[PDB]
This record gives sequence, C-alpha cells and structure tokens, in this order.
Amino acid sequence: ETIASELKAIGKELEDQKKEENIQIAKIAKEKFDFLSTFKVGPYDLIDEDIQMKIKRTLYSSLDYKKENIEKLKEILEILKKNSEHYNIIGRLIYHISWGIQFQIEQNLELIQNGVENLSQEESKSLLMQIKSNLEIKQRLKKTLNETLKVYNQNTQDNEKILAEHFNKYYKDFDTLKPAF
Amino acid sequence: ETIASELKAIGKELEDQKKEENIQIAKIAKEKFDFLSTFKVGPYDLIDEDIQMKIKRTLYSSLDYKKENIEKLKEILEILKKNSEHYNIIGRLIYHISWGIQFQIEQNLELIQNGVENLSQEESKSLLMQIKSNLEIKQRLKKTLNETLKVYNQNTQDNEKILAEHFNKYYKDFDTLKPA
Repeated sequence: ETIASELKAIGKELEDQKKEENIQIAKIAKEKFDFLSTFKVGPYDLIDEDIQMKIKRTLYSSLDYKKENIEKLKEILEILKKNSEHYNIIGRLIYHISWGIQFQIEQNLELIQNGVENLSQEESKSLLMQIKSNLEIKQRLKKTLNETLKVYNQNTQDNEKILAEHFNKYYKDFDTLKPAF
Repeated sequence: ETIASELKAIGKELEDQKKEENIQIAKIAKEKFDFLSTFKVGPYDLIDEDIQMKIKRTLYSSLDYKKENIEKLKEILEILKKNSEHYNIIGRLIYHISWGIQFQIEQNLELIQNGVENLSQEESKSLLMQIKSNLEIKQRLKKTLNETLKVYNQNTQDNEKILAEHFNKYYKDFDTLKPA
C-alpha cells in the first residue's frame, strides 16, 4: 500500500501554492491595495494577523492577484457592511469559508509533516480524499467569486446607462432642465 | 420706474448670497469634502481656481451644502467619467451650466457696480429681467439635481437587493457553491 507516495506528493503540491501566494501576497502589500489588512466586518472587531493571512490567501488567489478585481471585491464588501443584517452572511464568506478552507489545509499539511507512516491505512485514505475535496472547493470558490464580480460589474453598468440617459435628458442646455414649479 | 432703486437692491441681495456661500464653502474645504477643488473631467485638464469657484458655488448650493449629497454627486460624476462618451454631457453640467450661470451673474453684478445711471431706460429693463431669469434657472437646476439624486438612490438600492440575495444563495455554506 503506497498511498504514502501519493500523499507526500499531494503535500509538496499545496506547500508550493503557499510559497508562491506568499510572494504574490507580499507584492500587494507595498503596492498598497491590500484592504484585507485593515478590513473589519463590524465596528470594534479584533484583527488577527494569522487569521487574516489565511483569508488573503483564498480571496486574493481566486482573484488571480488582479489589483482591479480586488478593488471591486472591497467595494462589494463595503456596500453590504452598511446594513447590520448582512453581517452574518459576510462572515460566512470571510470566515467559515475563506479562513475555514486554509485552516483545513493546515491540519492536512501537518498530518503529513508529522509522518505519514504514523498513520493507519484507513486514515491515510481519508486524508488523501479530504485533501482532494479542499482543492476542489478552492475552485468552486474561484468560480463563484467570478460570477459575483460579474454581478457587480453588470450593476455598476446599468447604473452608468441610467445615469447617462438622465444627463442627456436634463443637462443638454438650460432649456432641458426641470420647470421651476 | 425706480428701476434703478430696484436694480441697486437686487444687487445687494445677490452680493450677500455670495458672502454666505463664500463662508459655507470655506467650511467645506475645512471639513475636507470639497471634491470640486481637484475634480477634472478629462485626464490632463487644466484647473482654474476662479472657474472652479463658480462651479462650487452653484453645485454646493443646490445640494444645500450637505456633505451626504455632495459625496453622492462626486460618486455620480466619477461613474460617468469612466466612459469618454460621457465627457461632453458632463461638461455641459459642469461648465455651460454651473459655471455659465455664475458667469452671467458676474456680468450683471458688474453692470450695477458700474452705475445704473449710465444705462438707458430700456437697458435697465433688460438687466432686471435678465437677472430674474438667472435666479429662476438656479431653481430649475436645484429641482433637477434633486431628481438626479433620486434616481441614483433607487439604483444604489436595487444593487443592494441584488447583491444581498446573491450572497444568501452562493455563500450559506460550502454545499451551496459552484459545482463542476
């Protein structure tokens, strides 16, 4: 039973994702468009570097580190933050999902660093399967966000049209303005 | 008849208006939301203090100097700026209209400062009438900016709804995401 050989490679696998996201994430730091570094869901929330680190990993990744889309994400978050009823749903995306995913990936990584030999054959199978699920989800998230960006873009868009139409109606000249009464 | 007396009064009236806006406008740069100070329509446009002054007068006035609505105006402008096809229409609002209005007022103000006596009787009638039109315009503009913000509010609104339901669909848990 050489599942060991498999796991050992699946590991060096995601341990690579981490080194290169670490870099891509560092650049964004001095390029000063890393909003997650100061992003709180509610007013007086405490901010843990390590917890935010995981969150940046999964959020900045699904956005291929593209400055623009990151800006757009920040805008969407900001907008939903306005209503307190949206706090919960935002946390699910930010914590239960974006952090939860990297948290899982850490425990998997550890199990391996601890020695795959020290694992049963039953366990060794689960772990591999478990890892695969995580890397599968990591994609669903990337796909999801893209649809989200699509939603926001389409909206900002309709707004543009609407606004422009109005302008051309009323701002052509003094005579296009609304009656004084 | 005493049109000269009327003229001279009307001039004191609007010269006061200026004085209070001058204050209210100073305050806004003090609280740092005077976006019109830096605003350019296109990339490399030159910015004249005096021309911007007039523009702030009419735009900040119609909005009633409220920071809430001034912010909203900035957002609308920003949004239309993206497309170059919107440059012209934005200028009409910013220049032809908002500056043009104060420019007219200035020339009227001058005519008076120069001496109403030095004016024909028919000339004096025009001026007075002309002034009145400008004041009316100012209102039509205020009435329109009010609609402009209405529209905007309803939009920001639909967006909110849309966004909120899209989250409470694809983000309840892992199970609710995007399948292959």
